[PDB]
Amino acid sequence: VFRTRFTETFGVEHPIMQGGMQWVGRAEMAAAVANAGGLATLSALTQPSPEALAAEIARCRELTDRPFGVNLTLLPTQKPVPYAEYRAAIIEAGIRVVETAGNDPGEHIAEFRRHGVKVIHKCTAVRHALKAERLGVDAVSIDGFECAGHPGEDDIPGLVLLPAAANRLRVPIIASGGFADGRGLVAALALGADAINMGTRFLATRECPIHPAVKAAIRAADERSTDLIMRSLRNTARVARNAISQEVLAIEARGGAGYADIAALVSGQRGRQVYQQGDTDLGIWSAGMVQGLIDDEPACAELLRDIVEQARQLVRQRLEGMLA
Ligand SMILES: Cc1cc2nc3c(=O)[nH]c(=O)nc-3n(C[C@H](O)[C@H](O)[C@H](O)COP(=O)(O)O)c2cc1C
Repeated sequence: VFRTRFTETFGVEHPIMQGGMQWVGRAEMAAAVANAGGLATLSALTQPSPEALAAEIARCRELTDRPFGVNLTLLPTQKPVPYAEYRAAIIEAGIRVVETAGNDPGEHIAEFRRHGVKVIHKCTAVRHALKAERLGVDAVSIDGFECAGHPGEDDIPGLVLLPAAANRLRVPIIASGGFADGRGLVAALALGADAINMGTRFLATRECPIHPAVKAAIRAADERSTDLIMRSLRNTARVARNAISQEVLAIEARGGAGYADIAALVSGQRGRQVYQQGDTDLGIWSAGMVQGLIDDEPACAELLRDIVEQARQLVRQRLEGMLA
């Protein structure tokens, strides 16, 4: 339906991407998005070891014959993280595209390029995207203030950040954060982007391998139900509002709050159970404010189909109509 710099550069049918999703980005999710015509990703760090990632990549290929990428998120944890070995695993497996995210991606980006692996780098500010462009990325994913996950500390929504980035970048641009339907796609394209990336919208799909109660919570939540935790630590993260996030905010509000004071609460182990058990209060889990626009649970195939079909109709019906 839509042909853009994104679809041509990455060889996918639709200008829609399913980026990094810790715990969630498993074979089932990626295959579904890949089979749906979009650019999918397996979460590298969701797999406990490089070897596990190799096994997951093979498992995903059993569910889809279409190409898919891998997300390599650069966690700030000072704990043993064999990124190099993970990269090696991703490369050896023949992955053609990788989505990097986090701080100082230089080292990894360069390596992937040396082996013919295209790199999409997700960043939260124009200055970061430029630095990445100078590093040689194939595309930049501009993540706005609306996004689930880490939006950085500038607090600039996509409506402004996107055109500000388009004003300076040359490589393809992927709008990320706050998108869920065709209206968002057109808006993103009009603002200078060539595709949209979504996370929360994919949680609310049939194939997303998470407990049904989590999918139900996204559907019930309005746009005002997310919290920004760890702002006082300059490690801001937008997560689903729950007893846990509210607690960490109370701790930060008290003053003199260190990571060790909340570590147990923001535990990834504790957060991974939300998805497997369905206990939305067990721990911290990522969700964007765009949840307020979501209230259904389609199969990925129809979702992507409907988004581009909705977008096309907005152009030829609504927009062209106003010009007629
Ligand atoms: C459950 C969940 C887990 C996520 N995990 C990661 C991750 O590990 N690394 C990363 O770079 N982004 C991660 N993200 C962010 C998404 O890739 C994307 O940038 C963001 O969801 C866009 O905002 P949206 O939720 O409004 O679509 C996650 C998002 C969700 C909803």
